[PDB]
Amino acid sequence: ASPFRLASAGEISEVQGILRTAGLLGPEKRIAYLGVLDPARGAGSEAEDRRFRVFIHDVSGARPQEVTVSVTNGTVISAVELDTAATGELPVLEEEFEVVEQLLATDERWLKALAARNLDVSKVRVAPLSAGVFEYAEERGRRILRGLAFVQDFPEDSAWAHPVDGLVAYVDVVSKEVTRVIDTGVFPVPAEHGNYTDPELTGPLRTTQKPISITQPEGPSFTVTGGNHIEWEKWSLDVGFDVREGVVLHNIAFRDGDRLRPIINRASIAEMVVPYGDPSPIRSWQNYFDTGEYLVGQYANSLELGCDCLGDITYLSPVISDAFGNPREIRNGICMHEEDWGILAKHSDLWSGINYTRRNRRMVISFFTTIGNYDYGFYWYLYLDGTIEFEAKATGVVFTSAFPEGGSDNISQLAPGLGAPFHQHIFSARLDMAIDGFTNRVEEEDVVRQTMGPGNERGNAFSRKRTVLTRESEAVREADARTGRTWIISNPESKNRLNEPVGYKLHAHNQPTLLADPGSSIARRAAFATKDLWVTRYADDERYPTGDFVNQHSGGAGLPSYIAQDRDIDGQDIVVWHTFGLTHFPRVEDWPIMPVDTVGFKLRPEGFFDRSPVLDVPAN
Amino acid sequence: ASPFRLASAGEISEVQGILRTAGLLGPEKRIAYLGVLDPARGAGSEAEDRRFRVFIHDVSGARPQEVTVSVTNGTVISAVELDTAATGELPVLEEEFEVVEQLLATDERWLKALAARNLDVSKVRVAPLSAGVFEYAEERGRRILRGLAFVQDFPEDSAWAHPVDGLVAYVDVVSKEVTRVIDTGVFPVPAEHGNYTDPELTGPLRTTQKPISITQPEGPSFTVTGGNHIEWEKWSLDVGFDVREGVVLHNIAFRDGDRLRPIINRASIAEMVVPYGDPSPIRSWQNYFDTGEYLVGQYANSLELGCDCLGDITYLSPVISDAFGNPREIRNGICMHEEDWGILAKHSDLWSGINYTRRNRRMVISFFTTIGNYDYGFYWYLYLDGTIEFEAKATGVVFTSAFPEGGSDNISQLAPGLGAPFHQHIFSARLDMAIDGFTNRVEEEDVVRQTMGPGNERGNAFSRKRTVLTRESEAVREADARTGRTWIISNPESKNRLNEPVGYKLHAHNQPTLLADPGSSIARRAAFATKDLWVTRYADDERYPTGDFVNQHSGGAGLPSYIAQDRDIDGQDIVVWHTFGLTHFPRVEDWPIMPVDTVGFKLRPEGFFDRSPVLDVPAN
Ligand SMILES: [Cu+2]
Ligand SMILES: [Cu+2]
Ligand code: NA
Ligand code: NA
Repeated sequence: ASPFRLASAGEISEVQGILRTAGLLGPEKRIAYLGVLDPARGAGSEAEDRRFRVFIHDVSGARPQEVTVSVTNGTVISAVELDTAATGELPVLEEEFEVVEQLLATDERWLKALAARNLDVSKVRVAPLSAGVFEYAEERGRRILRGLAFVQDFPEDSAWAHPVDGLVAYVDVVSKEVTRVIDTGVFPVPAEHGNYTDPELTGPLRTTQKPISITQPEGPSFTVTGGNHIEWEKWSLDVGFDVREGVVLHNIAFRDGDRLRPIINRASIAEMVVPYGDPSPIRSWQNYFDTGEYLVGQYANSLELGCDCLGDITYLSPVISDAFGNPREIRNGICMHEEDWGILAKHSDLWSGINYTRRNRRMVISFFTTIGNYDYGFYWYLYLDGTIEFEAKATGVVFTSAFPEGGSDNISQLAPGLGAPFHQHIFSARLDMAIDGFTNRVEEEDVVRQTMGPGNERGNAFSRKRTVLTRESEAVREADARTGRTWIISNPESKNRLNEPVGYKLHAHNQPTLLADPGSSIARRAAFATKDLWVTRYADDERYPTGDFVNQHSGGAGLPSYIAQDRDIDGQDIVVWHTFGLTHFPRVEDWPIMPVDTVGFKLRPEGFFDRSPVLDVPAN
Repeated sequence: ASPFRLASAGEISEVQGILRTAGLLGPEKRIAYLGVLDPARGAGSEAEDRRFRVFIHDVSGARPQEVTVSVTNGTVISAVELDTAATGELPVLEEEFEVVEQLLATDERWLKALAARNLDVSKVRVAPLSAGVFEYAEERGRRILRGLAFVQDFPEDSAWAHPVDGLVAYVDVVSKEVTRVIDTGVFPVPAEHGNYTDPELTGPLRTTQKPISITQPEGPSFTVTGGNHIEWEKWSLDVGFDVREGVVLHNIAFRDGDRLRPIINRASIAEMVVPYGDPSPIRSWQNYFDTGEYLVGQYANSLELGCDCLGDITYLSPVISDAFGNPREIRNGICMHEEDWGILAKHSDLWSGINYTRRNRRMVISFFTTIGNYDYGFYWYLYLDGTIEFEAKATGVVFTSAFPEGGSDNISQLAPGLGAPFHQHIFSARLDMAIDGFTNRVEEEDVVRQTMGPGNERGNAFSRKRTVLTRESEAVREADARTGRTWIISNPESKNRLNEPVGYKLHAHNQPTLLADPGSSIARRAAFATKDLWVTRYADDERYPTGDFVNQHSGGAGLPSYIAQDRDIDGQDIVVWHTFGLTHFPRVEDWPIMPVDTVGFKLRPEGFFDRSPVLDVPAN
């Protein structure tokens, strides 16, 4: 019944049929992206109309198309031919991964480079990596992947332990031509294995860990209705899933007495980029846009009960499309559970004699994705006290290289002859805000120091200041941890009982933003990552901070183009885009498999409620 | 057996007997501080000599004394007379707090001020607060407390809802004299109650929360021997307790194969200051040194199973002295338990076909203290992967004032006419480091951005720089979040298998430090709080960042005087002092009882191990 329900297998099957009959899905066609469109702005939208947006690739070389389909009415709404040299290439197809290794295996230049290193071509795996946009004029308008090689000594060997440095190849995956093979010199292939399940490396497993049993004898406190509508401890929201963004949260609201109060209309991780900081020509082009180029939702893991998600777990199993339009279910792809979160509030009062303790809890919505060597967990948390938090968990296997004799300023040594180049992992959260409704504004809040003097005779006073961001051209902001900088999203037309506008405060981790030179290709293509906070006026088609077609786009798409419109954002329907990330100098302890590291942000109420919203939590 | 065992009731009774026999503990004497001394440097040393440090107050006005006694030998080792006008007053005694309200109730100036406000003296509670050092010459060498008034409408009423602004009194608690009563004008006493257990305010309690059951069917994975020695998942440490500092961690070491590797010799929160930022003369003197002035261990709560600590809990019940030298047990004052901590490492490899998931856990050691309106939780965490983390949790009732009719730049409004002055909560962690032994050094690590050009033609490279701090005069450092600044504690004489010095990296939260004007009294007394990191050479008598006697002491002691010695810290026995804190602009949601907010720091291994230390964790 709800317009925000997950796509069903039947809907995807109908989309396939509609495309088929319209002549848009022949044997040369591949679906590179398929997803449901959100309803357009309308606080009275009545008619059911489920629309899907489709990116159609052509393996014969014809122009790709963007198509919009109505599954309710069984019609093609629009179909546009795309000029990819202008607006960017389509996302990478899973089937194009195999093509890189297969094409190189018969290329004379590749084979000669392997022969010089005495490597059996049957043991060389090639990581197929996005190309970016650099100096190679012949690549404009062509679909290019670049390949880096790793040796697998046997079928269950971790190939990441054996990078083949000094060698990179470029491949046109449509015409199936190897355009360049670059061999800069022979590096020893690191010989130690990195097989973290080999007992010779692990040693005897510990026998010291006793079990922790987490159960809910009466079942969980949340309800799920309509497939994906959650109600939990005054919170209300819909859990969506998109093959590009992954888990998307819709309609986050809080029941304050009898009123359902909106907080966030749509929350997602709209892009994530992994730029590498090694200036070697073998890797100096390396930048993954995991969301925009690869689509993190299509690589979501099936999560195992008791291992990935522990406790009383409710699963969602989203449905996506494969490259031919068949529905594919991601079994147990989303875990949902509540967990104890320590003390919520506590006071022992000498004068009243009352001792008071309450416990906190959080609702967890999570999924995990695997993109080549890395694995990322995306966690959304809702707390009893109104706090909303996102946390990314990075693990997997670090991307490796040779460690040069004589050392390096841009690569860590992990094992003899084995290096790991410096890199970042930078996320963009897109928060379509709706604090008590759509009339919102953003203020930047800095701590203010005051000088000792008249009105401050003891030199103890300090204060704060708030600056309203009124137009998009002034809404590109940087962090300042030293002045305690935060950003408040308020509704100037909705006041609390003290006659102050209701608000939520965004707390950033204040980690470094993109480190690349401002003139670099990656700074132009990932401009969002150069600043901590952006605010735009809502528009239906401004979905991603990097634009719709990130792969091999020359730069400037997304946020810098949106912001240039310089629209009014003071008491309007606005979108907050928060950049946050990890700067990873790999350590020895990250090898051969990396313990989780985390980054995130959170939002806390700031005069949204008329008093603490957790006075009605029982002692239990 | 162990020299680091908790003090026993018998040891405290023996200290009392030794002091009595020596003529140092007659009827006019009070014990203001008593604690066990750590063994001096020297492995083995004196077989067994348990020594105690005692601060003895004299209620007749004679000079107090600092005394060291050997309980093993039954002897006074030293006893020095203190000149408090020079070196500071002793910590506040619990029995002095009651004196303030009683004395004021019979003072004609106080009664006249309350009569002017139509307040019944029987309903007026007085918060007795530390005095600091300001402009009042008559306070030098006297024990002064300052009192602020709150109305309690009935015996179970929260008096914090009803501050009596415009009024403060100063009391000599030894002479039992009211020195000054200052009345700057009548403010309305806010009338709304703040009774968070009153059903009229809470509304009906939630019935939606279903139970979460956390059990360990086979018991916990850690062992406790000798009363306070912990072994857990390769970690080894001793849990100490001191009436000033609270929980102290000793001898933190990690069992790496067959070798017990030291990491931290002693970890404690050695001071915590709460400065207020309201320039009103009624409160501009207000600064709590909860550790140095009040002694946070003295006010530790008894923690209730299933409410304060949830799961399979092991308790310690530390013993402290009362003011007469009698042992007092704090029943269930320390909770210890292990917690599931989500995913530890995870990877699904396309090439090898191996799917791998491991779960994390942490050991938790915690205690809670209550000092007037505030309640603070102190949490130490040990993780499987070698990470050590501290977290402070702040809750309780915010300190209140009137809210002035025309608004305020230094006070938040919480309720009609009710204000909450801005303040900070700032901690100092003292980490006596022992990374693989006592030969350590500290390096400051910043990210280095590189310009596009020769050797960086694509403008993608970035790097890092490490600067060794070689002498105390250069080891006073500031955070820099924009450059990703961290500090590495390494051992230059102990290398990992890659021939790099082993180390641990300190990750700060990069919150603002002390905001007061540098010329202020509080900036001089809390100089540690003005910088994020200090490094000193170890010395037995350099225990607290504020010195031994903080109460009513001007500047001149503590960290600024220690670092003036300019000692070699490059590969020496060193101590790291880390300042971290919360800047609190109270929100409506903090009233009438504050949901927990948190701050802390963590240390992560940085090439301490030769590879990941959790390869031997089983799948379960
Ligand atoms: Cu990384
Ligand atoms: Cu506070
Ligand atoms: Na909006
Ligand atoms: Na040391």
